[PDB]
Amino acid sequence: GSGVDAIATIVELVREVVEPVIEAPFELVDIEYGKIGSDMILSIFVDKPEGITLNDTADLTEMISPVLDTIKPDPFPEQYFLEITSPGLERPLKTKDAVAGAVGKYIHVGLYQAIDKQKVFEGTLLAFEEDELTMEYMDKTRKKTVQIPYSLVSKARLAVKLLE
Repeated sequence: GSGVDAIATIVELVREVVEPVIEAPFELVDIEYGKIGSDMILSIFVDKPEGITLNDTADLTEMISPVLDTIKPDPFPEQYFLEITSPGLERPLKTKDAVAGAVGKYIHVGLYQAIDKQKVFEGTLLAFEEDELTMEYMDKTRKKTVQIPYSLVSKARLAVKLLE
C-alpha cells in the first residue's frame, strides 16, 4: 500500500464517470478489478428495479466504453479484461443448480397459475431430490409441507424466514 496508485485511481474516475452518463434507470451497484491468469478483469456491478438481462449488459458497457479509455493518468499495459454484470440478489433460482444447492432456505415463488390454489407463496426449501423440492409453504396464515415440480417458476427469489 501507498499514496499513489492506478488501481485505486481508476475506481475514483470510473465512479466519477459512471454517474454523469447512465443517469438511471440502471443504478450503479459497485466496481472492482480481479486477477485472471494474466489479465486485469474489470467488473462493473449494476442493479435494476426489476428486469435487466444479457441484452442490457451489452448496452450498458457500450455506454461506459466511451468513458473507459480516458481514465488518465493511467495507461494500462495492454492485457486487461472488462465485464459487466448485475447482482440481482446473491443466489437466485435461475437454474435447478441453485435449487438443488440451496436446500435449507426460505424461498418465495410466483406462478402464472398456481401450485396449490395460490399464485405466490412463501416457503422454506428443506431439500431437493428426484427433480422435486420439498418445502414448507406459507399462505393465508397456513404453514404446511408441499412438493413443488420443476418447470413452473416465474418469480422465484431468495428469502430468509425471520431474522432471529
